[PDB]
Amino acid sequence: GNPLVYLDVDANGKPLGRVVLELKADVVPKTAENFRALCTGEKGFGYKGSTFHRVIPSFMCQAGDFTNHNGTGGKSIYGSRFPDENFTLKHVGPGVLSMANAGPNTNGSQFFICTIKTDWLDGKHVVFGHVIEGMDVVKKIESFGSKSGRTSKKIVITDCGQLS
Ligand SMILES: Nc1ccc(S(=O)(=O)NC(=O)c2ccccc2)cc1
Ligand SMILES: Nc1ccc(S(=O)(=O)NC(=O)c2ccccc2)cc1
Repeated sequence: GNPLVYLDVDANGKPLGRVVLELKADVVPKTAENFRALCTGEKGFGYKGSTFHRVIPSFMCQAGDFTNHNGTGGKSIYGSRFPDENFTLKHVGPGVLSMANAGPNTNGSQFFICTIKTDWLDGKHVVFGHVIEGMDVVKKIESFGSKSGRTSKKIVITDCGQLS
């Protein structure tokens, strides 16, 4: 079946717990596979040790820039960027996992977890999964954001990987 992966998250060195994500490989196999491999680190790089660098309350929590840690970087397992696979899954509500980008066909490694329905992103960001467990952790992360996106605590993915 579809992969289950996890992110274990600290805030200022205090563990918040685990976010478990189901990746919709049946709908977006290429996008799901990229994220899965970045969680395991099996290509020699990935999310372990990186941060949630931009968090906006009542919107989303963004992470995945494991090279520049500021929204400019990241890379996929395929190359620096890869195309939008499809827009079949929609930004339906809290817990949606979707690709951050810099316009059409600029997927790398950055992603966001929604804390609300974000319908205006439909057709612009590739949705590829959703939170299975740990929305409480996501709400903690969200609470350390601000309108500007600046975080008020250092939010670190201390560990990540694949469960099944
Ligand atoms: N990942 C991601 C996707 C889209 C955008 S955005 O279009 O530049 N800003 C908002 O969508 C928004 C909505 C509510 C409050 C603040 C910002 C930003 C990050
Ligand atoms: N790096 C990067 C990240 C996101 C984007 S975007 O979402 O396609 N456009 C804007 O964010 C934006 C905001 C205000 C004015 C003009 C554009 C583009 C590049």
